[PDB]
Amino acid sequence: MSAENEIEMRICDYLRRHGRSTVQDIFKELKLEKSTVNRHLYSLQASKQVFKTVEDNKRPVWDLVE
Repeated sequence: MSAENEIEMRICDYLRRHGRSTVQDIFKELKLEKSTVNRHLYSLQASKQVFKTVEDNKRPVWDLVE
């Protein structure tokens, strides 16, 4: 269990429990670094596991593809 897979799996599971979330909610409830979470969000987006939604006067939120 790669520690980078552990962070992505912890992240996916955060989104399962709470639904689409900002990078802020995520890194602070997983007690992780914002730059850590951001890294693995784009990694997970690349491997098509999470996806990002943007909106006017709103923060981007991530949720699970599947």
